[PDB]
Amino acid sequence: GHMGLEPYEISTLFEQRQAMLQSIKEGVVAVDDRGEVTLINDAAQELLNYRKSQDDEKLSTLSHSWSQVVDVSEVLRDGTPRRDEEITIKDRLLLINTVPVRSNGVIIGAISTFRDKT
Repeated sequence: GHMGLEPYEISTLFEQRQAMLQSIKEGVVAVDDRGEVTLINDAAQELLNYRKSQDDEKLSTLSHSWSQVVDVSEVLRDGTPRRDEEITIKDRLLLINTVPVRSNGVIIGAISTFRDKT
């Protein structure tokens, strides 16, 4: 039950360091309007780390097509968040969604969210 944990006091940020360090880190890629993947972030390249031209392309695949696609575009059109989906190949829920950067009005461009374990 309760044996002894002195560090538990001084180590108040410790528990936060593990939580804050966690974060999302679901790849940072920007797609002009559609899924135009021709620009990768310096941080996004660190994840994969292979080539400078290859990292540019070879992305956006699990977008999932539907009838009422216009309903999806509404998410990016307006500065509104997005929900994630669980398409898990092996206990690794995959959520491919396009969210728009926060702003105070008109917003252009869209970000591509991808979850790949490698």
